[PDB]
Amino acid sequence: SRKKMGLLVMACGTPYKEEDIERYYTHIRRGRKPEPEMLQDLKDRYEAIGGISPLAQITEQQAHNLEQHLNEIQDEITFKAYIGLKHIEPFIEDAVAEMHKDGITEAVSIVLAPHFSTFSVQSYNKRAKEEAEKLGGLTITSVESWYDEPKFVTYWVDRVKETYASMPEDERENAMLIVSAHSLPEKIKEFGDPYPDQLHESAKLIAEGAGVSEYAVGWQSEGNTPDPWLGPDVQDLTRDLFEQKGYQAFVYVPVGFVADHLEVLYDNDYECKVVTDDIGASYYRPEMPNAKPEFIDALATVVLKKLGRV
Ligand SMILES: *Cc1c(C)c(=O)n2c(=O)c(C)c(C)n12
Ligand SMILES: [Cl-]
Ligand SMILES: [Cl-]
Ligand SMILES: [Cl-]
Ligand SMILES: [Cu+2]
Ligand SMILES: [Cu+2]
Ligand SMILES: [Cu+2]
Ligand SMILES: [Cu+2]
Ligand SMILES: [Mg+2]
Ligand SMILES: [Mg+2]
Ligand SMILES: [Mg+2]
Repeated sequence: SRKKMGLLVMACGTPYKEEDIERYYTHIRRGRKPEPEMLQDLKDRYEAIGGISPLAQITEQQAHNLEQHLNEIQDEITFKAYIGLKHIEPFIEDAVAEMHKDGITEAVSIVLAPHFSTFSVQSYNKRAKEEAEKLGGLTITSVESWYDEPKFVTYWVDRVKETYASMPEDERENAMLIVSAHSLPEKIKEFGDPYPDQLHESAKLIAEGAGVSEYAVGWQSEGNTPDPWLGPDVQDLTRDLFEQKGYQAFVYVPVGFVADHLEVLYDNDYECKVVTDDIGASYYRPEMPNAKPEFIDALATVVLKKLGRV
């Protein structure tokens, strides 16, 4: 008989249909409903990148593929996946309550974002643990970061190598690699938040494995509050590096994101591409991990290492 464990997979969440945009963004904006022009802009952006519902399905597929792969590659534990989201149902607390109702007493959790921060990962883990404590009789051990898992580094190294090999000769000799994650308010530094250092380490490990000597670290998708957010933003960084040294190709690796999403398909493949098109450079942005088997195997290894079983 195998031990049963819950597998709590946590993520930001996505609207499921266009009519969910209002409530999703109201939640992100801490109760402030977007004005009508912004609502219309957001709908247009989702239409421009091919629609909402495919983006919403990816998290579901990642959690289910991870459950099935973990159950196939070892014989001691039977995992059952539960999805808990920050900004739309099923919420984190809903998922923990469901695990408790179903009779789970032991769970492991992972956030679908490879870098730890106080703003995101630590808050998701704290919310899950506090719900478990309120209900009693259920314990959660939480993955905090996994950007340094070799199988995850290798996913991106191989995609970068393929992109550079695909380039014409003069591009390959005059290209710049930009490695990025979602910006956060700068005030996280008051806590010693390692998020910026972990993004810089991801960039070092990917550029090193791919043999790319010219690379830079940037941030993207900052929200709107009066206090400053981490920078430079990818759009400004691209133009600055072009003005400095005249690169003919820019390769974007938004390593902080794990799936196709508005903040990649729009904030890179539209907003960064506007800049590259303006300066006359080529744009490349390799495939996101999504639910591909190589990435699922990386996540399964993260989980089993956290449990001491590999
Ligand atoms: C929704 C979302 C994703 C995918 C992400 O990485 N982040 C952040 O870092 C914030 C603050 C939010 C919201 N999201
Ligand atoms: Cl934590
Ligand atoms: Cl960890
Ligand atoms: Cl960490
Ligand atoms: Cu499901
Ligand atoms: Cu498998
Ligand atoms: Cu830097
Ligand atoms: Cu965002
Ligand atoms: Mg409709
Ligand atoms: Mg670690
Ligand atoms: Mg923006």
